[PDB]
Amino acid sequence: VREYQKKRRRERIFRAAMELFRNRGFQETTATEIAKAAHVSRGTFFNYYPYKEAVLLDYGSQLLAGLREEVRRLLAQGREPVEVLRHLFRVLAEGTAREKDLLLPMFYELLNPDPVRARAAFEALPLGDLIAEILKPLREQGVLRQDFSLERMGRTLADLYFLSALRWAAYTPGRDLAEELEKNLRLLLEGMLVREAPAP
Amino acid sequence: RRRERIFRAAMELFRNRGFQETTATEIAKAAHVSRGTFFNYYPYKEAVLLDYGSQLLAGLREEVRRLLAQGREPVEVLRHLFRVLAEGTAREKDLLLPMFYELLNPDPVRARAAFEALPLGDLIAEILKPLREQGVLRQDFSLERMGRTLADLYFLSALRWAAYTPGRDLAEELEKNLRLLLEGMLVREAPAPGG
Ligand SMILES: CCCCCCCCCCCC(=O)SCCNC(=O)CCNC(=O)[C@H](O)C(C)(C)COP(=O)(O)OP(=O)(O)OC[C@H]1O[C@@H](n2cnc3c(N)ncnc32)[C@H](O)[C@@H]1OP(=O)(O)O
Ligand SMILES: CCCCCCCCCCCC(=O)O
Repeated sequence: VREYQKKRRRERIFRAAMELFRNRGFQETTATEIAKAAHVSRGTFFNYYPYKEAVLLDYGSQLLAGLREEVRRLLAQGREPVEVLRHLFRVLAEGTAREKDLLLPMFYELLNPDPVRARAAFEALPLGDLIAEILKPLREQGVLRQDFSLERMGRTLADLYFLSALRWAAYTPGRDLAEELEKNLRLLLEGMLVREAPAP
Repeated sequence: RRRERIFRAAMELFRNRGFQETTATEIAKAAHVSRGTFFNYYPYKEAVLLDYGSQLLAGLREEVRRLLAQGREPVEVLRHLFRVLAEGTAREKDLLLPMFYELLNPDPVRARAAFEALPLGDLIAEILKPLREQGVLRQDFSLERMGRTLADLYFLSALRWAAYTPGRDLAEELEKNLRLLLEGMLVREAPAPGG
């Protein structure tokens, strides 16, 4: 019973924090307000979430898990891997824009000077590995290079998504993020060098 | 000579005591100027790093334009540029890290100033020009845009390397960025390629 009670307590604290972050802002909301809203002590809030960003990482992990189900579902349905890739970035751009105010402070956590926290953020948001799953079928199809691992190429594309999304959210939210992510995808997938146009 | 005296004094304190630990007050004293005078030249400490970075880039720019002039192949010049960047980043990691972080300073005004002081993307675009003229680069993206994307990959790689994982071979990491962005992840196995 204690296990269930702890999971329930963590979820209530999580819900309480997300609502406050949404309604009043992430930076403006304190651990004491979250604790009060979830009916726990300030000390208990920290036992579950050592720092406020850990709450956002939990949300990000949830978002990524949904994207993982979606990607696996599409591949299983027989969608072309490249189209699944384009779709993923399209939805990533759309979702990032919808949740901009919550995701921005989350993105900075991946740049935390403290390496333990940067690593924690990285492990909670493994987009690189999800991309690698889409590249896999391409490698088996013989159209993907094999001098670099799937994980390394996936990591690279995810790193680009990260920098584009962060700069978009922090400095140029008026620009078209979907267009920017499509640019990253095309450039890394096809390269800057021209390719063969098939016969009509 | 005050701008140069301040820069020199600041770099020496950073060298001997550390960038984070050094204060404007100490730099001013070491350069024999008031704190007020120091700020006219450098509004904030990281601006000294931008000046340093801008100078390193100017050096690379000379070397690059020079090699192209003497007929070196564009791709080879690009390969050279990144070998140089990897080596330099490794040698000056402690001072370059806070500079890299200033590039993502939440304050848009500061982020912009940093970007404009360190235009690596524009230099890469200069190197791509001969390739554009040969007609072998896609035209749905400008040279500046593609060059800036390759510079972004250098930034991401260098920041990770310097802040979290210096055990990686940074030179190979940058060659990987170059290979992937130039050639793409998709194979190039046309039995009859162009050229
Ligand atoms: C909806 C919102 C979405 C939101 C989606 C958000 C996406 C964000 C994406 C990331 C954005 C950024 O990180 S921006 C960059 C700045 N931030 C960061 O880097 C985050 C913090 N970074 C780190 O903690 C580190 O750099 C890591 C964890 C990323 C990687 O470090 P690491 O694993 O020690 O080192 P790495 O170079 O990866 O691996 C070294 C060798 O170990 C090998 N190796 C592989 N597996 C293992 C293993 N099980 N056990 C031992 N070794 C292994 C690797 O193949 C490699 O071999 P070999 O081939 O080398 O010989
Ligand atoms: C020898 C070290 C030279 C360091 C040059 C740093 C250039 C950083 C460019 C960052 C571009 C960007 O992604 O905004």
